[PDB]
Amino acid sequence: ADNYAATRYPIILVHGLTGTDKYAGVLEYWYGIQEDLQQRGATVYVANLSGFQSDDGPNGRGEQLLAYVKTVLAATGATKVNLVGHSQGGLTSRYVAAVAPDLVASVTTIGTPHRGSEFADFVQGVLAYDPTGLSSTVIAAFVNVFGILTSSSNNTNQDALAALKTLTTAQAATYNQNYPSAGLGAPGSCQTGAPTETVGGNTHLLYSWAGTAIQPTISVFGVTGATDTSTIPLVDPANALDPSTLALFGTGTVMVNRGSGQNDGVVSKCSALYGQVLSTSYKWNHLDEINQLLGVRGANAEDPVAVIRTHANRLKLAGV
Ligand SMILES: [Ca+2]
Repeated sequence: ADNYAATRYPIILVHGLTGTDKYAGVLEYWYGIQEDLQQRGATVYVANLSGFQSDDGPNGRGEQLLAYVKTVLAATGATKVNLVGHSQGGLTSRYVAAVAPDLVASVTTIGTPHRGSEFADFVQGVLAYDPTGLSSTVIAAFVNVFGILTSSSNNTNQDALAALKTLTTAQAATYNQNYPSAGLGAPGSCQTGAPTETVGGNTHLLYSWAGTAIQPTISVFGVTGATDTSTIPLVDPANALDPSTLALFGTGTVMVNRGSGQNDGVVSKCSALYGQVLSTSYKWNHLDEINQLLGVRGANAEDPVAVIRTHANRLKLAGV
């Protein structure tokens, strides 16, 4: 079945925060996903945008993605593209679908903070505790450099503070006011919207899924513990071979303590709902979603590469 993932329109993978197409030009963001899709017949491109920036704005990643979609179409002769974004990438995809509706056939978001992340609120609140404010300046300086350093093309358009702000729950509400979508439920409802939207007379298939590895367990003294359901308790090799495993269980404990409920360490189930929700049950943390830390995942986590491949075929069967 070499035409299994052969969609009519090219697939464009869109990375999230800190991303690029290849870290330091060496490590692929979407680990092993592009080769797999291609060996099953797909025409796939991986966008390379600013790892730190807001999505809208003249200098934003949205404008960057639009320019890339256009060069992908001109290069291939295709008329539309299928947009598949992870994390903040899903927000960038929504920008293009709203701004150039004729050029998009579908939008799929994987663990996307459509309503922002409680963890971002947390980080912003912490930064805001310095009465001198130097903390922001120094930390930002350091993150922007890390951006320029790791970007495949050493993109200098990095703004750590703009990116942090845009992932907060307050900011994400304004974004949704600004770029509505029939795929979103009412703000505050923790419900999805419709499975499709018709903008400019152009129809888009909308899809989403989220990982909910981090589940709250018990609460005492107003303190709530959480468990990482992706792994076998204490003993899982992924706790050892992939340092993001324990790190996201920790950031995930902060969120559960900020009232976010199930999450993947950085995005709650409620914030991730969009269009046709295929599943919110995956036992994945935020990086398991893109087969991350060199394809390492807990014993209970589903194979993210198989999930993405199956979706490419679902797109094909839907006619896009
Ligand atoms: Ca992992």
